[PDB]
Amino acid sequence: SLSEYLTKFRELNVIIDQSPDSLEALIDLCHSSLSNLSKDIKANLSSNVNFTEGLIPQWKRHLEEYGYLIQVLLTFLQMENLLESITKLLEINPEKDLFIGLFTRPLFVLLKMFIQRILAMCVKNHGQSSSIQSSLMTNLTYFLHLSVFNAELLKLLNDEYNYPQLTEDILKEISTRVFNAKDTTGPKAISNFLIKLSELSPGIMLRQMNLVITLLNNSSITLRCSVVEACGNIVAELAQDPQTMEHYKQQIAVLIELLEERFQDSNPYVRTKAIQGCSKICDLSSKFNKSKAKFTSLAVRSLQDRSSLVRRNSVKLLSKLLLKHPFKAIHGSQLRLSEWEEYLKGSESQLNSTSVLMKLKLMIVYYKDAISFIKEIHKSIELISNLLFNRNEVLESMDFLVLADAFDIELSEFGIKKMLHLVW
Repeated sequence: SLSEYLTKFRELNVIIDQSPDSLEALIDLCHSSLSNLSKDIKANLSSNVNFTEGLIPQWKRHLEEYGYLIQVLLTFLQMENLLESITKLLEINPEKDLFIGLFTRPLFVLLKMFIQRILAMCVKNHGQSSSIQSSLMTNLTYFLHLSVFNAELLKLLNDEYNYPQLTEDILKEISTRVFNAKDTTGPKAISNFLIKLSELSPGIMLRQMNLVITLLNNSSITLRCSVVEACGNIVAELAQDPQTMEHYKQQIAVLIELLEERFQDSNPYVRTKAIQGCSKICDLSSKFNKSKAKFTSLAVRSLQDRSSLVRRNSVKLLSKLLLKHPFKAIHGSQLRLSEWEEYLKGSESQLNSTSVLMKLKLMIVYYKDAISFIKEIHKSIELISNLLFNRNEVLESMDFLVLADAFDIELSEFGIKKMLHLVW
């Protein structure tokens, strides 16, 4: 009577610890040391009959009634024992679909180490990806704190258990499901979940980036912030274990182009989050010649903004790009305009007057990049000097230009004079 039991959803110790009617009476009576001894004896008996292999309907019944009574007891509420028993009965691997559903949904309603193990070991179902996907959807739609837990579970599915089929399936369903902007507390939870999944397991979130394009054009600012932090963490990871993959290279290219596009988005929060993302991905272990060049140009054209926090975030951008500038090949920590101009003029005079030609032309391109960077820093210093003359922007911008002046420039004395004129 599996369907009937699903729809409906002392003297006993003398027979449980030592027929159908007796089993039904015991199940009705059981529906706390006796409960613990019963769960251990049932767990080891199930493990034994599964390791040793007509009699399956009795076990099916017993497990159905026991799961129902355990669900009732847990939704009614000495706790670690029942979690341990659940983990034990989960290792022994239709009615199983409803069984795992009635284990997951009440636990989702109730929702740490044993609970984490329970949530990790209950996804061993095969072919039932639709049910777990639907439960995760209802969790993300109704629950808020379960976002980081689902992120950790997907991470364990990524690296711990190494089951890429379920991970790819869940990622495809997440990237293909429709989203609405009128959701209350929904986009924030989804953004937190995606941020945690990116900072904790960015290896799978990158493979399906060809489909997250529809999520890249989301109207919600929280989703845009989340995907920006996600691609930032992805670029960081791809700089850690370079793997030097070509598909990952073109993914980096397209996401960084989207970042240059979003650098002028119509919201201060998404702009600051993109600023944090490029601040996290600029100081990695790579060259990024054109990447840093376009970073510097788009930071020098947008330094004269209108908001407050975006201005200080761009100042921190300039600070981080100055303290880690690639112009350290010849006489590093020195950006004298005349020192580069004289070398450029000498190279241009030597041009009109094979490997040697390659090396001198690459040095010429390097000097051109250096002089463009120095004219950009000059114009940005001019802009910030005519703009500064909010106390937070005043107190956060001093450390930037003092180290900018530490690198000797032709505007050193004029910059100091402007600083003095500004401080009063």
